[PDB]
Amino acid sequence: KPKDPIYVWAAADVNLPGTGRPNKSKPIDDLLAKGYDKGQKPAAEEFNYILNMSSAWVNWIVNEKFPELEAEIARLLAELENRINQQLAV
Amino acid sequence: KPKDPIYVWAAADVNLPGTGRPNKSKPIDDLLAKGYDKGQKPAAEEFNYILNMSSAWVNWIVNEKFPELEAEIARLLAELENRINQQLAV
Amino acid sequence: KPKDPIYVWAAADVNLPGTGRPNKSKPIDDLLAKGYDKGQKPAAEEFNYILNMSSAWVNWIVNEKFPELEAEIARLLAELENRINQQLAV
Repeated sequence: KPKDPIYVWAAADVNLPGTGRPNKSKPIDDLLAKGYDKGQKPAAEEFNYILNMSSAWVNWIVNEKFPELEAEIARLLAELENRINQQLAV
Repeated sequence: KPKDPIYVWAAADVNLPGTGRPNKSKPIDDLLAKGYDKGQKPAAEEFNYILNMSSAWVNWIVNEKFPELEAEIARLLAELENRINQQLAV
Repeated sequence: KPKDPIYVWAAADVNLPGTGRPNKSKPIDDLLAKGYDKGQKPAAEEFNYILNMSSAWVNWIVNEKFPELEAEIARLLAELENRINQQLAV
């Protein structure tokens, strides 16, 4: 298992001092469809955005989705048992 | 939760005029184990391949495995309840 | 489903051949909150560390966490069915 907590990249949403523009931006769809080439060069915004999206979704999967799915699993069984046992007592 | 739909990097596979090669190529396992070092500058194919990996698999997890899993658990609970219902009916 | 058998990037933990420092290092939270700015010089250490984190956390979820949850669901359903079966037999 992974040994360390999962940090987000460029978590904050602020204007960078060097640029004065938001630290993250969506890459243009055309670039997503194909990616970089020899001559083409990466921009800071897209670079930060990709890693930020990856880390944020990893958080949402690990620390959010599984815990609540487990809680729902337990709750479903508890409610089913209650419903059945009511009739059984009847 | 994050407010952007998961976009798979380099989803399409095509030849790039700059390289003439497929947009994604598998890094040699030596590099996978090792990684980069100062002075190295990545080849576009490996970069695209890695990002496509990390994005496509998160997309799969979010949009295929879970929507399947909640439906499956719900159906399992419903079928167990149904069976107990036929058992009670008599 | 993705065709890629995901692999861990920089899975080996050794010092760099040209630099005595390790091949991976956690970026300072200062950078994690902001992201690379104009004119910054990315180091292979941070790139390798983040890719390692992402890849390891993806494959852990894919290969371990889901089979565990499925086995737990199956066992819970079987035991729950058995309880009511026994009680209705009584």
